[PDB]
Amino acid sequence: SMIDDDGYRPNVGIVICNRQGQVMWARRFGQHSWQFPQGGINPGESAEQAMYRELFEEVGLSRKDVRILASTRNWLRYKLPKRLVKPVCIGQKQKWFLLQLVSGDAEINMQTSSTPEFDGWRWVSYWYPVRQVVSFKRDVYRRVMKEFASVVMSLAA
Repeated sequence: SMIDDDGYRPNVGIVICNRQGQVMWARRFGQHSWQFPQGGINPGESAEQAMYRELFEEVGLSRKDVRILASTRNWLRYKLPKRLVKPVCIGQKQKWFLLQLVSGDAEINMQTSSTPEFDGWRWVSYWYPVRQVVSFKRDVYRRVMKEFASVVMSLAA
């Protein structure tokens, strides 16, 4: 995606849950760091379209495999560590989506890109991601999981 004039890339994040309130947690390609799927928003792309493209590209799923349970209202922003930093990108502004997986686990394919975002995934408990994502994303993850919590835990009831 293209860096806005403040130095932020627009971007969508995806929280995928199951019926017992677990969420899909994926290992960044060739690292030991884990996160939710996140993708860029191409010009002309709506946030929802960008989310579905990211879903296909890195999770291998269709609209048919999921249902959208919620989404965040406005941009959530994080800045990149100065070290890990054309117009210079200093961070991301993100819109987040809560999906329920309704197809079998086997529909998930994280290996279709020539450069995967992820090596693979596993199910984890709902709150686990907050303490586990890399620290500069922790503020954002905490707000995302809190906004999505009332929806997911009602599913796990």
